[PDB]
Amino acid sequence: SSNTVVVYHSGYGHTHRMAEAVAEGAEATLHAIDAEGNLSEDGWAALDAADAIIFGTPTYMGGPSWQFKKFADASSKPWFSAKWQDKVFGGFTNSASLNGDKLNTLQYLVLLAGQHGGLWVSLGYIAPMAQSEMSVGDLETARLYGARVANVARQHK
Amino acid sequence: SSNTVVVYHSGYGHTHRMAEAVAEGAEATLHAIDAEGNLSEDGWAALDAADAIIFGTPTYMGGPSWQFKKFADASSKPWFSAKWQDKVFGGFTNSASLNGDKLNTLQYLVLLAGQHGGLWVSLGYIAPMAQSEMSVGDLETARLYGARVANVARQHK
Amino acid sequence: SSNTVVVYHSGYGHTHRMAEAVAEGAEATLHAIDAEGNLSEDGWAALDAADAIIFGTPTYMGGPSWQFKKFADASSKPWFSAKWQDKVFGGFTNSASLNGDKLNTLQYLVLLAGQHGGLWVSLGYIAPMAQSEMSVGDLETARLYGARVANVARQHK
Amino acid sequence: SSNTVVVYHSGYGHTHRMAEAVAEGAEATLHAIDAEGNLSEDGWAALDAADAIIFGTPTYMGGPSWQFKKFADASSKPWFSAKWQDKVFGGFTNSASLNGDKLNTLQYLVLLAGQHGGLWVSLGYIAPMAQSEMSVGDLETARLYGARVANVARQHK
Repeated sequence: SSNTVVVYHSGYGHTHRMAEAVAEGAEATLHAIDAEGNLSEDGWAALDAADAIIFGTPTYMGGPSWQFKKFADASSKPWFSAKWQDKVFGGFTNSASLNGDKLNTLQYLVLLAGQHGGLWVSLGYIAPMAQSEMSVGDLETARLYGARVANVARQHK
Repeated sequence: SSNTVVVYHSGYGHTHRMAEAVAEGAEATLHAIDAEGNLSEDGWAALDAADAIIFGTPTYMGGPSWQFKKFADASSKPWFSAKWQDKVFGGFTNSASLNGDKLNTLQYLVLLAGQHGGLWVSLGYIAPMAQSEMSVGDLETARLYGARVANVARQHK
Repeated sequence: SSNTVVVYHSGYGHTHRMAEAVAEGAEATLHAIDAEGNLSEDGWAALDAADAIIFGTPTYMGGPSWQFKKFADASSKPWFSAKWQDKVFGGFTNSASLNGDKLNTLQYLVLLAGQHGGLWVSLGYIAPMAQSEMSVGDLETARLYGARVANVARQHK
Repeated sequence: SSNTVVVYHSGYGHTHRMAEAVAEGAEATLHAIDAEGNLSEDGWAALDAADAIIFGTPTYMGGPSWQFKKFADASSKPWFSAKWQDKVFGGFTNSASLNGDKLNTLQYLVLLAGQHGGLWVSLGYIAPMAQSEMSVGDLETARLYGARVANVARQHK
């Protein structure tokens, strides 16, 4: 039965709450990219051992936080050895404004998953996005999503 | 064992060759959106009965052909009844120029799959894109991709 | 003093109201892509004679309506002769749901303008998007935008 | 007569050569985001005093380098006071592979410009992209682009 990892950055702690919600649904372990865009070696090992990787980031100035992208750039290492090929991926984001820009962040997360040769799990539209504490409605859709990713990861392990 | 459908539009017949290649890899049936953006009732029934749906379209003026989008718009019908929820999706495109714009077409295809609540299969980056007859290199990567989608569709049926 | 054209498709008539609003701000003439994705020869002549072209379309299944894209595809003709090079462009969209997808439609409109070698006028974020009659708040931001495009088109004629 | 600033990040120095080329065409000053995503106070002052801002970044793992995005995120400061409203913007990118992903980087640069309420100058498609020293063909198209941005910035000052 599946091992899902939620790897996320929070600037301000709203994407932290959404990650807890997704972790709860997927019964995932949580790994935090720090304020400097760094993940511990425990995080990276967990990602290489996961059946599913769910990416979390704020949308800031129209895209994923620089801290998330620094982590994405550093996944060039697992990418060159195809360590994450065929894993199940999902994502989430949350900002203070328009789902406008949030779709851009989600679309990057899909590209990052594709670059790694993974399978992308859509919301059961592309992935959860949310307004910025946070409404229970958003936390609930987030939690359902995490359960939906774990589910695919089980079927597809 | 899985039923994959390749549903595609070709303006000029280069995306037709790429579809045959993907169909060969997935051992799929082929269904053509006509020059007016119409799919037969046989096509639509096949899509509702498929384990995997692979979308094919030219990239023209920076996006999917109008004929493909007319078909996408008409999939609002299966979308309202969630007929394609949890199906496995992939895509492909081909134009006469820059993979520039082709990524935009592929990204639409991912959105269309997400809108339907499907799972997206990346190239084993997001999906095959090709230059515009067509090189064997592109046809081969296309065929491998179709085999890779069928494979996921089998595991995940 | 500048000639702005608003060229738009409305499925259902909500993007028609938004176009009237943008036309009012820019003091533009209005040209409608019909239900079949066709523009009159009067429309096409007006576009070739405009200092500014503002594109209007619904967001449907995650992108511009097929009728808008059919028109975009047909602008391949003015594109091959570079008829619209250096013109000032803007856009707008409106749907029944998430500004999620609406950003995708706006981003296509930017690509279409770029393909034509035009200059893109942002909202004074990328262009107006709106919920779907329609709120006065949205109509007002739309009208301000049309005045802002005409303004650039005057400066930059 | 116009003041254009080229503000760029280079990982590896290929986007540095492209920036020199754009600077040459626009007769711009050059300002480098360092390896840590930091711009000097001289850079930021230059950006606030520019008639045109041209953004330069590598495409890495499917998007702008983390160092570029850290700079973009830090432009939240000029953004809150609308310091860059109505400025003329352009962009460029260069990677070792598919113009696939490069369009995504360019599209972010357009969003960043829009967020700031600027005008976007397309290649006279959206902006220059290039393969990765670098071919003279790419450097030349880049230089022409920088001249084309300065030109708009003069007209539109």
